[PDB]
Amino acid sequence: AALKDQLIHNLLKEEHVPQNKITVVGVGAVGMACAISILMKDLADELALVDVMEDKLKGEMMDLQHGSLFLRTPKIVSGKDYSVTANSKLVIITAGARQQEGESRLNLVQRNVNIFKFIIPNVVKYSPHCKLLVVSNPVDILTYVAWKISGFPKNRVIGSGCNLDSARFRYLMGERLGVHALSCHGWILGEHGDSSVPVWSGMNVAGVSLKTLHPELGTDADKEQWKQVHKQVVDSAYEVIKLKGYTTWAIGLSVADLAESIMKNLRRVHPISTMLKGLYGIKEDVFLSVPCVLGQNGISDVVKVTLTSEEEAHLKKSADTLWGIQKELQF
Amino acid sequence: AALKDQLIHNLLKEEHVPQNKITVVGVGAVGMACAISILMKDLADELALVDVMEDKLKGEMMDLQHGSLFLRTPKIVSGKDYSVTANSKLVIITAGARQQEGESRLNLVQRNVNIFKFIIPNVVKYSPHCKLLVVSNPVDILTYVAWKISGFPKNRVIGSGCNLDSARFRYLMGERLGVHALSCHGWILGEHGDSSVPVWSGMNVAGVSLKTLHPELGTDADKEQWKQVHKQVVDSAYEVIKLKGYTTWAIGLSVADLAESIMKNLRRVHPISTMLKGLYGIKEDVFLSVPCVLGQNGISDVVKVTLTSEEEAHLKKSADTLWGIQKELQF
Amino acid sequence: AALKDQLIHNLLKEEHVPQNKITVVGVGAVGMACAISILMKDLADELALVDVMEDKLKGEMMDLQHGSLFLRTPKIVSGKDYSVTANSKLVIITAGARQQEGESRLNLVQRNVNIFKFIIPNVVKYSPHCKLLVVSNPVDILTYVAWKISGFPKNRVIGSGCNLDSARFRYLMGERLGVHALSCHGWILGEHGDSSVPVWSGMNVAGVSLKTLHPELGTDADKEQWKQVHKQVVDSAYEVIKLKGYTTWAIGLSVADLAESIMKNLRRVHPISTMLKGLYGIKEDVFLSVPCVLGQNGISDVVKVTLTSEEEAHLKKSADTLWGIQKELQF
Amino acid sequence: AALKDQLIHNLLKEEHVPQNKITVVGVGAVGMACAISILMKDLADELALVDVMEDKLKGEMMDLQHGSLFLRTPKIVSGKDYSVTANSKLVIITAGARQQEGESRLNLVQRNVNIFKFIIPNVVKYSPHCKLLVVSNPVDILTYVAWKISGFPKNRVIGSGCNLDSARFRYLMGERLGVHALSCHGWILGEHGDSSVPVWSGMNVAGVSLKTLHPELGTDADKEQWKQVHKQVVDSAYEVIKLKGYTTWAIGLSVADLAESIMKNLRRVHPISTMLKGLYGIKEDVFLSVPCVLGQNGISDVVKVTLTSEEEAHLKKSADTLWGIQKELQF
Ligand SMILES: NC(=O)C1=CN([C@@H]2O[C@H](COP(=O)(O)OP(=O)(O)OC[C@H]3O[C@@H](n4cnc5c(N)ncnc54)[C@H](O)[C@@H]3O)[C@@H](O)[C@H]2O)C=CC1
Ligand SMILES: NC(=O)C1=CN([C@@H]2O[C@H](COP(=O)(O)OP(=O)(O)OC[C@H]3O[C@@H](n4cnc5c(N)ncnc54)[C@H](O)[C@@H]3O)[C@@H](O)[C@H]2O)C=CC1
Ligand SMILES: NC(=O)C1=CN([C@@H]2O[C@H](COP(=O)(O)OP(=O)(O)OC[C@H]3O[C@@H](n4cnc5c(N)ncnc54)[C@H](O)[C@@H]3O)[C@@H](O)[C@H]2O)C=CC1
Ligand SMILES: NC(=O)C1=CN([C@@H]2O[C@H](COP(=O)(O)OP(=O)(O)OC[C@H]3O[C@@H](n4cnc5c(N)ncnc54)[C@H](O)[C@@H]3O)[C@@H](O)[C@H]2O)C=CC1
Repeated sequence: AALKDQLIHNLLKEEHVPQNKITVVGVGAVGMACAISILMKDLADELALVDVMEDKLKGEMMDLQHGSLFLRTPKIVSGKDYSVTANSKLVIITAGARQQEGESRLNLVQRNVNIFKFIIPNVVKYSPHCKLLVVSNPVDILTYVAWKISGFPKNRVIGSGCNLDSARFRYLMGERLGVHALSCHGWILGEHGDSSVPVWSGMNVAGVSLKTLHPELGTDADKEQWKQVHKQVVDSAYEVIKLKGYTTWAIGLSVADLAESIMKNLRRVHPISTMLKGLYGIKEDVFLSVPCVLGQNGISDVVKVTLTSEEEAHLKKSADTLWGIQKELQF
Repeated sequence: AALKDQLIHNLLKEEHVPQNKITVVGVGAVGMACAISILMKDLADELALVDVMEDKLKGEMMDLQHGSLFLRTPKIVSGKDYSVTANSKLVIITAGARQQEGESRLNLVQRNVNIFKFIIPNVVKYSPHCKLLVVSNPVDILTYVAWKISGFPKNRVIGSGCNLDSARFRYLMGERLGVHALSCHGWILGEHGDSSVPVWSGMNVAGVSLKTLHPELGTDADKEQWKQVHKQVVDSAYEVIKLKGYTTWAIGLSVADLAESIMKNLRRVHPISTMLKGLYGIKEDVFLSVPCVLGQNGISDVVKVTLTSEEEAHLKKSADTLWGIQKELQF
Repeated sequence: AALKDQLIHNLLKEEHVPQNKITVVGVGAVGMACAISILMKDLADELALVDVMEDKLKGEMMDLQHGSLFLRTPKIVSGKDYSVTANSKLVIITAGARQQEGESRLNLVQRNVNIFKFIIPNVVKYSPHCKLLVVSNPVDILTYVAWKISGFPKNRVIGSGCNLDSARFRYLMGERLGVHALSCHGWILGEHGDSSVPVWSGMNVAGVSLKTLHPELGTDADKEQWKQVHKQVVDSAYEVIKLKGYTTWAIGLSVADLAESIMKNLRRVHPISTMLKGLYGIKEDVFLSVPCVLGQNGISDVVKVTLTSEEEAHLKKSADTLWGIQKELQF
Repeated sequence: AALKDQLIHNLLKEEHVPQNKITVVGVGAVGMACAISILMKDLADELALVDVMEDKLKGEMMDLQHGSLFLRTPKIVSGKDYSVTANSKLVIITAGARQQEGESRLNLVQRNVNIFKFIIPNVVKYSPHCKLLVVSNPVDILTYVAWKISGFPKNRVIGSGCNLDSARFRYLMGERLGVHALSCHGWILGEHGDSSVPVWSGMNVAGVSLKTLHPELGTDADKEQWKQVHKQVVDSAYEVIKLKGYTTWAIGLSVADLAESIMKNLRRVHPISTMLKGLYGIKEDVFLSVPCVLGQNGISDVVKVTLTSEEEAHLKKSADTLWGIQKELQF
């Protein structure tokens, strides 16, 4: 007898199961950039959002909601309570402290391990079967922390790790060479940030090995100084942060990418972080970035890059370093 | 080892159960345009094809698989045997006889009624929970035939109905008004074909009603002959068939559109073909195009349109053509 | 024998003129949301950003470039100098004066006037053939200021206007109705903000007027009370500002939809802000929101809606006050 | 009194020269597949079709137009007369003689030479400033012919080449490895068809060279017989034509991708067919596939792959044949 009723004759009794649901935890700069790129790539049929800052949270949800006319994600929901979160296929954690200008990512660790103690039990409790994508820094360490607190088998705990570093290196390499990044190939592995490993042997355009063409590639004999390029990758979070206070867009895009392979079962290979005890020389429970095949069940295989001898020693030190820190943590 | 086994180290016992599968039954002109459109709107993580022509079936599948670098649908499969169809969310039927130049859609009924006797029982054996979308002609009778045989509740059996009629209309309108079809509104309802009803009362640009502006919209004594725009719509199939032999591009797009609403659960309203017994002054169980809310459980609500005496008149006549041709059926 | 030349043989000397370039002026939350939305829709082959805050603007530029791999817009540039802006088809202004509390809303305007008296001449100098889209508030006055300063003909100076109020209206409408905003229609015309006009007669789903079904619509004694909806719509950004301190996402999505019409030449109707002396019984040089055909040459036609005469008055009385302000400005 | 003028107030008139136009010459299976793929990737604001069969042509145009509601290319036109082609940025040539009953090769080549002596002058006469993409077979010779009849600079005359060959190879590479083709790289170079060169040295996943991991790769004595894979790629059309009667989909998807790099100015590397006298030791006016930087001005740069003595041998040889057939053509 309502207006609505004179107009829509109903015929089917309404229950709901979201069929392709993503959750972003943390709606700060990174969480919101991840949100917008997911919405614009149509990866979900439900997006849920949680954060402890209630007003910001509800303010961001409405901003996004008022743009539904222009999206094809028919449902956007939010809450402090994880129930809004239930049955997500994918949950992205972007919650936590971030670097002040000058600050290392490692100084972040104690603050964000506490945050994780609280979040991860609540996520795995409403979405027992999700894939977890970890973005908060220091990301390898925090990926491990998510792994341990949750109980999940390890194909299902994923860290973004060097996906960003690698995307920045390919951006700088095309810019040097004058070719789109889509066409410059090249892998940054190991730890996100200070001590990632640039794998010079597999850099190429059109299958054309750059280091075979130019044997000094990335040493100190290099007159054309391709170390400065990795160095520029290393130093970019600091340079962006110093300029605009934080980084948001590049990681949002890079995270939407990772979700795409998850939601569409693509099986593309990404430099992401995973639990690699048993491989690359490593015996501790550490997360580092290595090329991983990513699809609807998380990481199911790992490509076995052929590393030089120092390159495997770079990796082993990071494994040593990460574990010394982890030894000390408490769950 | 194998090359593969030296390159990729496996971590996760593969075990594939499909998440967003679409199946297309009939790989003729319409089936294949649906396939390329669905593939290009990224709506499936898996596409299955069936047909009775083995060679044809497998050359179409191979041809699709080869453009696969430029797609984001990781698995394309086909088979004469319907087990390649198992667990599809949406099965689309585009199998059977089409019109020769000059020929009525309803003249194809008998040949295709028989084809559906073979086809439908096989679909619902492999995909018992699926939504069926019928494209084959006469699409309204065949929708009813798919529903009786299959035994599915009515929400789950959808005729592409007047979705294409409405979209030709909007196109011819915008052409006359100088404005994109996206911005010209107006509905064709009833039978997909000779007895579709133009709802002149609801045509508009921007909320401004066209028959109010110009009262002889839709009668024969109108100086600028707007009635030949619905003349043009019904004659559409017969003109294009006469020129290129069949129609393909427009149905595929139209079909991928409805496919989009279903897989993403948009809940848009389309003029599609549903069992409207009990609604719209109609007491027999026939299918015909009416505005329908379309989501992941199929059709859930119908919009009640205010039709005149005449508009309301044609429908039950549209509705009885199809009637008289229906309970007279051996299946 | 540097490395770029060892690998790549150059066959052509590159006098790059960009073909579908877009500029965004101001890189605050709003402008950086038009930017990422434009970038995600593959509308431009080059994106220029300008702003007087140098570091912020450089940091936002690199944050975007860093995500190049994931975008299809090969060149992003930035500077204080509008020469980076050269050759744009479309220029989007989101810049304006920090807000001056307890101060007349005519010092305020006249201050923006002062920003525009620098901005507008520079944009038009480097992009003579471009199209300006004004978003900065107060949008109708400032659109007027840009028309004045630039000297452009009126079809090429567009205010974002009620574009977003109406997306908001259709969101809240669908929500009350249980249907995608894509399928609800409804127009909010006039002055962006407190003084806008919900056109009740044009509100429909599937061509069925809601005013006619339930003819008390939008009334005070409309027990079923849809002025709520319109009030929500005007209260809309105070509430969001109150919660997150600004609004961005929905304006960026909204502006990116206008950009798409203009860039692809669609000729869809949007409720935007155009100079409409001569129409709607407005005799002053005033920008009001009306339904406009928008395409590659700006706004080329206007849809003449039939207003109730109280609707008319709101509009006339709007122009009266806008003009009372514009007339006191020094230019 | 006209309905159009009671509704729309016109604000400006008819300086209409399209900005991002594309023409497809030839509306057989391939022509139409390039057309649908271009339409669904939104790369043009106008699409024109040409062909000598007038009915088919008209009829395909119309089929497409009825699809407008679901597309965003507001304008589709067609005719036997090349004036509909005026102002194209890209012209795509898919027309040619139907092959015959094993007549000579001169004899196949020259009969398209004769079709091209009509088609090319007409295209350039109306779009003097365009890029030409030739897709017709034999493609490397018919690209030369097109370059020759047209007088264009060689950056602006491009052949399809081994683009689809490489695509098919990566697909098959991917099927063996369990990874999406997007993540498998390898390059088929030289002359299209059986004389093509699979460049074994640069095949890889995540930068790890298959060659170094697997020594006997692309050798006959190869236990795994990866060589049989380049065999499949070169046999692929014979086998697809043998099954379904012709090939369409994969080729049109692959041409739409070249189109995008051209229209969006991406400067990605594709293996396409180019005039390379002066590179790879080539001697005569001849077209061979080579990795090529593709943008808004055609091919501007070329990648120098390090080929084996034997591999240069295959390329230099093709160059000799190409030239032997060419030096006798009649123009
Ligand atoms: N892995 C990578 O490549 C990158 C990582 N990051 C990291 O992302 C993390 C977040 O960064 P931003 O968004 O820039 O900072 P931000 O400060 O804007 O947002 C942090 C958000 O998380 C929220 N939060 C804090 N405790 C919470 C809890 N218990 N539950 C829910 N929400 C909580 C805060 O309320 C705030 O809204 C930082 O750790 C930053 O280091 C940033 C960029 C790149
Ligand atoms: N609803 C609509 O608005 C439209 C409907 N159509 C209809 O679509 C139908 C298909 O037409 P086209 O695609 O042009 O025909 P087509 O003849 O090119 O292809 C039809 C395919 O049906 C297959 N087929 C026949 N029996 C089969 C079975 N038991 N299982 C699997 N496949 C079987 C054939 O082998 C053939 O490949 C026709 O009835 C035509 O009228 C066409 C355009 C629009
Ligand atoms: N009409 C609409 O729907 C809406 C309009 N807006 C308008 O958009 C504008 C942007 O809002 P926010 O981005 O939230 O503000 P914001 O203050 O964070 O940044 C505005 C940007 O303009 C820059 N700017 C100031 N003067 C400039 C100059 N002379 N040249 C170049 N850049 C200059 C500032 O430095 C600042 O980065 C506001 O004026 C607001 O009124 C905002 C929301 C909605
Ligand atoms: N090399 C490559 O990478 C590939 C090339 N191709 C080529 O593309 C075409 C594929 O064949 P189909 O799609 O079956 O097309 P088709 O050759 O069967 O039809 C194209 C149209 O050209 C028309 N035509 C003939 N002369 C004309 C003229 N003077 N002006 C305008 N139109 C004219 C014909 O009437 C015909 O419909 C073939 O010629 C083939 O060589 C096809 C696949 C791959």
